[PDB]
Amino acid sequence: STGSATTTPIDSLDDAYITPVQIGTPAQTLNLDFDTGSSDLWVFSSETTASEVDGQTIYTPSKSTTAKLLSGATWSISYGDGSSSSGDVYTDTVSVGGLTVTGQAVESAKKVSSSFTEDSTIDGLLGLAFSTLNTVSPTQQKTFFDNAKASLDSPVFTADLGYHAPGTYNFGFIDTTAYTGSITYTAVSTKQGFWEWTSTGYAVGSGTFKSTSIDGIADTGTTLLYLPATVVSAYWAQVSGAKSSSSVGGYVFPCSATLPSFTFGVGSARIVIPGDYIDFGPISTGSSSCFGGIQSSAGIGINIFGDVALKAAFVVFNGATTPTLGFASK
Repeated sequence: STGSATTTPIDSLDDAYITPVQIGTPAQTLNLDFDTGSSDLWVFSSETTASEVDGQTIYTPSKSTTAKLLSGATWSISYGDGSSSSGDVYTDTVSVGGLTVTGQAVESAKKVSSSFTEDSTIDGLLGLAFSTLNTVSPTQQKTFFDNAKASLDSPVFTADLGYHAPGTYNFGFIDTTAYTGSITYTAVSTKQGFWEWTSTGYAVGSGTFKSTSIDGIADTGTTLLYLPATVVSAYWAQVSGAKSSSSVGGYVFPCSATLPSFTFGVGSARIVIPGDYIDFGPISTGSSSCFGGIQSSAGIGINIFGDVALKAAFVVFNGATTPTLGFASK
């Protein structure tokens, strides 16, 4: 089997992408944030505290003839950005782009943190990291991909995120028309539960490529590119007037600037992020200070190849017995 679904930016900055997901019978379609940096499929629901729902579409398990309470199971997650959610668990039928999994754990939120409530466009998350990170207790649950894997034509999914435009998540096949050149594959460590890999270096604009190992994770659920402070300083030094602002929370730059590209290495291959992808617009409405899309990871503990990086590539998440990642230009 295969599946193919379009993923759409939630706003004009590409802050996140939403993909429609059918849950239950009859289907309830919710728009979920596919997140290769986490491993829970959780949704706003009829159980979510009413004051914490503000415009999201909810899953109502009592209206699904295939829903079953997973008795005793609870979940609670905290994300790298400080947001969180928790609740109980149902199993139900879940379909993405025509690919159906029966008995998928659907984690129903009883509580969500304010950042989720305040984002009316995201009805939940669909985690695509390794199932070892799933938070369901006392019986850890598998991700949608883990459950689908055996049925898929090939045990892979691909992320093809758009710049200011829709893109595609495919399951079970690699669309050879969706990229240019060849796909370069690179080793993955699953020791932390992430799609963790080592980039071979970087370049700023037309500058020389610096060969250096940068361990990080491929994370579709993170907006920006978070890299070591040395790398980030080298990038922003090429933008007149750019500076790190402690009050804003990262590097800002004059909105009148033209940003240089940023290249990262995948083996001997190179992925070029155009400068425009690194512009996240005014820090507040009407400001002439703009927020940068490349930021320091120094306070995170891990480097994160988020959407800024991934949207410059066609990315293969190869879930074979020994997982690997593939990157192609497009």
